Amino acid sequence: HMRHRTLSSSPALWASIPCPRSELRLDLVLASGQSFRWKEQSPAHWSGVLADQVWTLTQTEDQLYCTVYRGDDSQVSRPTLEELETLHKYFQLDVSLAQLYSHWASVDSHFQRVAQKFQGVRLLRQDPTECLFSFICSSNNNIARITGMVERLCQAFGPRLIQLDDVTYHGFPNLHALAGPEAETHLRKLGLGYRARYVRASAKAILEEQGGPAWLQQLRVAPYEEAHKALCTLPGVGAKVADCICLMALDKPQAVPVDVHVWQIAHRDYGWHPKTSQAKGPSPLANKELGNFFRNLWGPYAGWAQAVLFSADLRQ
Ligand SMILES: Nc1cccc2c1[nH]c(=O)n2C1CCN(C(=O)Nc2ccc(I)cc2)CC1
Ligand code: NI
Repeated sequence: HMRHRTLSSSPALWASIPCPRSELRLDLVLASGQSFRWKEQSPAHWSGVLADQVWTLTQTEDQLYCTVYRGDDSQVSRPTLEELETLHKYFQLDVSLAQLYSHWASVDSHFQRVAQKFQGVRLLRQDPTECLFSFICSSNNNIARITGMVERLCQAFGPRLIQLDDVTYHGFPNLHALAGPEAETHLRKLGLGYRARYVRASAKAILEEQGGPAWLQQLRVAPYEEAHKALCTLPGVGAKVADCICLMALDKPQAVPVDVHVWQIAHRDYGWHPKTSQAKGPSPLANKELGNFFRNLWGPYAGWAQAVLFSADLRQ
């Protein structure tokens, strides 16, 4: 019934934020394996759900145009002031990425090369619950398959928001919905495989063993290492997933998620080998060392630097 907006179709319903193309490139951020809930439904127009609302986003060289759909039978309108703050906090636009790029570039000749082509790759500030279960789905997986699992999971367990064209939009489920006695069998049917068990188990564990979503907010204000250790107690959450969550939803910019992907980049592009550890391949000790290598090199925003390289390694 209702349709996806463009800036040509319905220009009245949009609103802008002053945002240069060097501070943010939507096409390099919204599909770089941070969030799996954004799609280019028409050229230059990314649509996705954030906090029980759908948005479409597009941009010029110096402005970020955005528009909101409220879903329930309401009078359609432009984004409000508070809704623009949500979007401003989502992209973390307070932090100057240009100054960070040059700071990382000053000690990293490799980054300097990559930073020519790949500007405006920033870290999203995601909801902790959405980020946790999305990255439980990420193990031994690719962006396409992960995007499917999360889409189907939200349709099955999450509250419906709105339909635009054929695409039906659902908010991320609360933890109680994922923790129920049928959730594993349903999630296995939806294609998650072994990951189905960890999704149910972690939902159940955060509720009973940690006391619901308030715990994740406690980890936002806890120090990096306390949070990482706490998350590692959850079913299907190891060092790499714990770090993905720390970096992307618990405001820990120094967190460097380490698995085979940065291993390849570290070795091929930095000549890195584990010195202190004996074994030449990946291991818990070696992965930890590689995280410290990048923090030591880039500084306390080391995770954001990693995203730039990842975003470059995904584009050919
Ligand atoms: N070649 C390559 C290189 C890096 C990621 C890749 C690939 N290929 C691929 O399918 N992915 C996925 C892998 C799992 N994943 C991910 O790790 N996202 C994530 C983690 C940390 C940060 I900083 C930023 C993104 C979701 C994206
Ligand atoms: Ni070598």
